[PDB]
Amino acid sequence: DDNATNVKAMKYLIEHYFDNFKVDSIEIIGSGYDSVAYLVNNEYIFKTKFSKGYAKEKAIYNFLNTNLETNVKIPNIEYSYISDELSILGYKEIKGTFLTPEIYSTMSEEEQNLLKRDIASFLRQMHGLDYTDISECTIDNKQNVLEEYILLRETIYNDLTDIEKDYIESFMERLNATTVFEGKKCLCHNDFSCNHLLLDGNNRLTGIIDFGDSGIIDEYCDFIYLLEDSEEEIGTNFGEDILRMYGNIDIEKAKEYQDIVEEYYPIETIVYGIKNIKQEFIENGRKEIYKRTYKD
Ligand SMILES: Nc1nc2c(ncn2[C@@H]2O[C@H](COP(=O)(O)OP(=O)(O)NP(=O)(O)O)[C@@H](O)[C@H]2O)c(=O)[nH]1
Ligand SMILES: NC[C@H]1O[C@H](O[C@H]2[C@H](O[C@@H]3O[C@H](CO)[C@@H](O)[C@H]3O)[C@@H](O)[C@H](N)C[C@@H]2N)[C@H](N)[C@@H](O)[C@@H]1O
Ligand SMILES: [Cl-]
Ligand SMILES: [Mg+2]
Ligand SMILES: [Mg+2]
Repeated sequence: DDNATNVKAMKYLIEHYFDNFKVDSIEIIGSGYDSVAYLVNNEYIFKTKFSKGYAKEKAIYNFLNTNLETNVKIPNIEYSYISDELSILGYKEIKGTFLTPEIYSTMSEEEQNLLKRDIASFLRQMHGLDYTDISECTIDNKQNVLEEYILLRETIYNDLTDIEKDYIESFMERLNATTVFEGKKCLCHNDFSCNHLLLDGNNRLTGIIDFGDSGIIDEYCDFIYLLEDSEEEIGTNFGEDILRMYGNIDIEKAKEYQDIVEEYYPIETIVYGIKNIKQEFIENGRKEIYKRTYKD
């Protein structure tokens, strides 16, 4: 019994904290580096974490369920337990199939267009919300990076190689010269990748999950994965078309914003390692810097 034990513990905690909730079945459906999500009674999702723990995400679902006008479904929190050492959010599973590159490639041109229009429409509607009632949830990525650079300088920066230092400094120089943080701010999903997008039986967008990183931030943020060229995402043209449908936005700046975030990735990974005292992340990030430096 490996997998069997985690599930038992979480079944115990769910029943203990949610007085009249009976767990008849429970399985792991996903996990991050510091969280685990479970499917319970083939009906409920329970996102859990042993903290930095789930209060903001819940506030955002509550704000969005009150204010969004859309047929696209999002989580609606029925159960929550939030404490310093433990957080749990429960909601009814949104039913559907996650969008993937393989699926997209089987769709007709028209089906692809309609999906793109759906996404644009959802983003336009969310970005247009008056965010006053969630004003607390502001995120300044540039300032966050500066603070993370300071933490590097205070911890391991001096032990890095010249090549690692150069990569970091060359990123900081670019950050200082860019104008992409100076545009429209709005409420963004802020992790808007196709593993969070659900399709219904006609390949239309039916739901969106994981607003855990959402906040008032640069409008460009919600396009960075839609613009990404990788195995996990659909491709740059997909993001471009969505941008054109969404309208009133500088595409070249959206791409610059995406490229800068991408350049930061290995540094983000290093910083996560430092803050969470996980050496393997520090090592992975540094190695990634070498791989990027040597790519022709
Ligand atoms: N079909 C379906 N799957 C969901 C739903 N909610 C969660 N999941 C599944 O559970 C996984 C984990 O959920 P998610 O919100 O993305 O959280 P996380 O990124 O792992 N954790 P965190 O946001 O704390 O870093 C998703 O990849 C998906 O497999 C839902 O409503 N419907
Ligand atoms: N799983 C490996 C992939 O990681 C990154 O992309 C994923 C992404 O990871 C972030 O990407 C940023 C750098 O672009 C960072 O902030 C990451 O945290 C994740 O947050 C999204 N929900 C899904 C994205 N596909 C990379 N962009 C991509 O090139 C790479 O293939
Ligand atoms: Cl290391
Ligand atoms: Mg997720
Ligand atoms: Mg998340």
